[PDB]
Amino acid sequence: QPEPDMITIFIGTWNMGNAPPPKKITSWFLSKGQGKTRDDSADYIPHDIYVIGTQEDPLSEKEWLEILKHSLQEITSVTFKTVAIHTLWNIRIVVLAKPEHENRISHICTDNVKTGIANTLGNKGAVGVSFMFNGTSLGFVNSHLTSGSEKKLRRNQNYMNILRFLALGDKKLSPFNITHRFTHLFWFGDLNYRVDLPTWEAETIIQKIKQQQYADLLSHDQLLTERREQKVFLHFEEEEITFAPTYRFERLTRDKYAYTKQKATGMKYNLPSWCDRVLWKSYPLVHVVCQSYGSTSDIMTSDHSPVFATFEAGVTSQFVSKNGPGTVDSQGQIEFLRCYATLKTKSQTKFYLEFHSSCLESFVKSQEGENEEGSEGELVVKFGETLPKLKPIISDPEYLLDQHILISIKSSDSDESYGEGCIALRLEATETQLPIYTPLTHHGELTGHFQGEIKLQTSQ
Ligand SMILES: Cc1nc(CN2CCC(CN)CC2)cs1
Repeated sequence: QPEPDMITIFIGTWNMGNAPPPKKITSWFLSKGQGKTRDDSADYIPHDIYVIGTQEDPLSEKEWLEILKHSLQEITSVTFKTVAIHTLWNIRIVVLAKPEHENRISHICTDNVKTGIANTLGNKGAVGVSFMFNGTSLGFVNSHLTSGSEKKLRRNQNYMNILRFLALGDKKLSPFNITHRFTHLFWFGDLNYRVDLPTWEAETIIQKIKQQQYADLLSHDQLLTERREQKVFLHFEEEEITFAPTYRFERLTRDKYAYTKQKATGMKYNLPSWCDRVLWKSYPLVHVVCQSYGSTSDIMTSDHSPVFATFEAGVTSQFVSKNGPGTVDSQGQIEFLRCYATLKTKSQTKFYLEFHSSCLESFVKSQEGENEEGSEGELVVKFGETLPKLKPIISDPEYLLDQHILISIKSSDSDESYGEGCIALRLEATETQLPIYTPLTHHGELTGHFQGEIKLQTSQ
């Protein structure tokens, strides 16, 4: 049986509004309803991995797992295996996989982050799961961020606390947060960003939704505008939204949005909004294609509608040569030429690099770079041709061209990372000097850039 080079992944997010689900929720897993929906001809074809995020989930883990497994069994006639389940308060993530994948999946991690302090600590935060699927690392985050139209900045803060403190993936990747630890990272949930239009315009917004005219609403969606201004989710993707706002509905129908202020809402308006979202970030030049992104129309127990997204995701096999794992393949090398980092920092420490990659036996520390002043104020750290030649464990080009090098630029004084980025080895040529580039981030914010040339030697 050949190892796959592509899998499909289902992502669901549903704020259940503290209510039990209805008896049938199959439309969710079938990507049926509004938006970018899945073809009927695919209904019986199981996805490889199903990742279900709930918020305001009133069920026990056992109760929800029985519902999910029953649902998938009905659709696919396959009995899925539980990879992981993790709950923080009423925020939950379940990962299910086809049984043929059970011995492809390893290094399963779970974690949670509680957001806020005192007043604001006790119900918002995130849960996450990571694992390896053969040679590919996969990470999944379900977050329930702060509510309320006038709290976008708090949501942005919640995002940065989650990506800083969620401890998933390979702990040896110490300089890297979750936004660099995975080949594919999916981040979804009740992100709680709202359509920022005046309260007076509620009925106008409703009219627009009934006409399926979302353009003038999406131009005011706080998540799209904050992302465009680089305030949140830097270097993440989201499919175009083509489904109606998923919040706030009257329960037991989808005919009415319940937007007016009530004691139950703390006297806050809930104008129709796209609270419920799926975003992703994959390493450069890895295959990832969104094949559905929408909301169900027939699941009406909550004041939110479920959201689905599905993806094709490239995966690689667990490579064994005669040499690596457990020795180098002298036929292989990575040379970083004429490299320099441009940093936004005002500090004047010396810097060194660390190169991390599962194609290396362990991470590689460079010598300190040479600091110069950029013409527009910046720090430029030059490494010249001084950088250590990296010796991958396997030289086979079918393996090496699919790998990535994580780079951290660290202060000599403090050993703290000032910036993190990633370089693909999916080059246009081997044994050839080629330009490379990554932005550098720290705590998910832009801190600089790294650029130069690479020369990759494989066994071919
Ligand atoms: C929130 C926004 N980000 C962009 C830039 N990105 C647009 C898509 C592109 C991938 N084809 C990567 C860069 C414009 S608005």
